[PDB]
Amino acid sequence: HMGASRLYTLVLVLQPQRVLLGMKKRGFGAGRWNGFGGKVQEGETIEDGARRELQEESGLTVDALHKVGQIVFEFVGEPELMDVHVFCTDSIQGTPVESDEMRPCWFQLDQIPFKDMWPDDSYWFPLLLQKKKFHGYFKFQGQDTILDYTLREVDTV
Ligand SMILES: COc1nc(N)nc2c1ncn2[C@H]1C[C@H](O)[C@@H](COP(=O)(O)O)O1
Repeated sequence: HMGASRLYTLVLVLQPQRVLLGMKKRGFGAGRWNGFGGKVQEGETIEDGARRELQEESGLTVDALHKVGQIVFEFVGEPELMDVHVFCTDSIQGTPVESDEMRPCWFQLDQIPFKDMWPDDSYWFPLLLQKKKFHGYFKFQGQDTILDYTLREVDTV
């Protein structure tokens, strides 16, 4: 996937029988449940950015984040690809609380609200839930339509 890309993070708190999602309240993807995350800033590592965004959006801190995936997004007409680094943790510190950006809620693993999530999630979530590492690519036309996609399992994220 050639071209300048912009680094983002996505963090899924995934425990044995539940997963934490945030309802995005403003900005990009508002009105959909997602993992926690954002742009990676100058002067922080990708993992530092993931932690930062988890704290900003949910108040939670974490001992260890694990790399579980990479998803590259093309938005038709937008020059930069989005290079999203996906992370998982089971253990968390604190109780999740609402932020300006996100309203947190736990979901049982058989009640994941896919119809109110970004449409790409239904493709790669099953791999996340199976503990399989993956590389994904999705080309979107606007916010609702996937024109192209690829998805595979990887041994190294
Ligand atoms: C298009 O399909 C997509 N599907 C999913 N599941 N997540 C996506 C996504 N596009 C972007 N993100 C994620 C990355 C970031 O966590 C956040 C954006 O950063 P903020 O604008 O909220 O600061 O949204």
